[PDB]
Amino acid sequence: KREEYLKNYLESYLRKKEVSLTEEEFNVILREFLRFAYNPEESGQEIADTADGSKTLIHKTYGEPYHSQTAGAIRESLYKFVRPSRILEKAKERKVIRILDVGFGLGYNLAVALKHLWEVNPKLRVEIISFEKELLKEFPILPEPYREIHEFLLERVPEYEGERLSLKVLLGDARKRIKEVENFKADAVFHDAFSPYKNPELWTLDFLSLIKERIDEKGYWVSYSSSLSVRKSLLTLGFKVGSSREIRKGTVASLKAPVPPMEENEVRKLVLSPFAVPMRDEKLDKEPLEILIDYLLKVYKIS
Ligand SMILES: C[S@@+](CC[C@H](N)C(=O)[O-])C[C@H]1O[C@@H](n2cnc3c(N)ncnc32)[C@H](O)[C@@H]1O
Repeated sequence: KREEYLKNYLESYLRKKEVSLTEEEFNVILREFLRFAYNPEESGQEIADTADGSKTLIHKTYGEPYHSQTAGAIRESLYKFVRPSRILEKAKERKVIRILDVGFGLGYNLAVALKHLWEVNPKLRVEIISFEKELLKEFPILPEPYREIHEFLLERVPEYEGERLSLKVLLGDARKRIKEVENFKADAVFHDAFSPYKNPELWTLDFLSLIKERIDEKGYWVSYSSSLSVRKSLLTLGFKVGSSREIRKGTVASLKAPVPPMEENEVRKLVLSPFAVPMRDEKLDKEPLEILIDYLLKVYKIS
């Protein structure tokens, strides 16, 4: 049972950590940990419908869709990650576009981007590096008009070099694999992990920093997420942080390019909230549950 496992885990971690808290403090951390954590006992994926008619899977461990059912998967790729990134604009002028892709998933963002990028300029050479700890063998295929392009990408996984296209999806943990990427400054980072409470390793200040080294200054970092913790971390690293919407808003970041701007209530929350904390993996070797626990401890000023 998840509850049982999680409580043990927490109790166990606190002892290792040698933290001291009140009972009230303990109760509260546990209550939130139980509510925000994922399902470590589960694994596998389940097929599901999406509003725009594309398919997605639900990941049983994370308890989340690869893509938002409410938006539709193509629509999310397009409006949360492709457009806001601005690669399509850059494309007409440019001869190369580089994308850093965080979480290969079913390959939707990449496929959606490539269709547009190529429509805009057929001759563009595209460099993609992606990170995927759990590559799949069966993928739901995108409906037309993205089916051709999707299958084309899938054929080329995981390593491909071509006139137009360079692809590397590096299997394993991104935290490990990222250090290998050198001499790459991305035009776009598509940061598409499962949600931060769910998938904590990929949203720490520490990981984001590694991402930072790999982004062109005028490049854009995009995610569906508007997590306060994530935004606060981006600000810490020097990004300009902004919002994208197709109501739930996303985040757009750049070190030096312009970003659309958040809105008054967004700023307020960011200033006001207890939850506007970074999240922390300093060695980058931490267990995901742990990263979450550490966060709750900070948030609740047990620390
Ligand atoms: C939101 S999904 C991917 C959706 C995908 N971007 C798409 O466009 O179709 C999250 C992906 O991140 C991967 N992931 C989660 N944690 C990871 C880690 N530490 N390292 C690498 N990949 C991870 C998951 O296995 C999953 O493939």
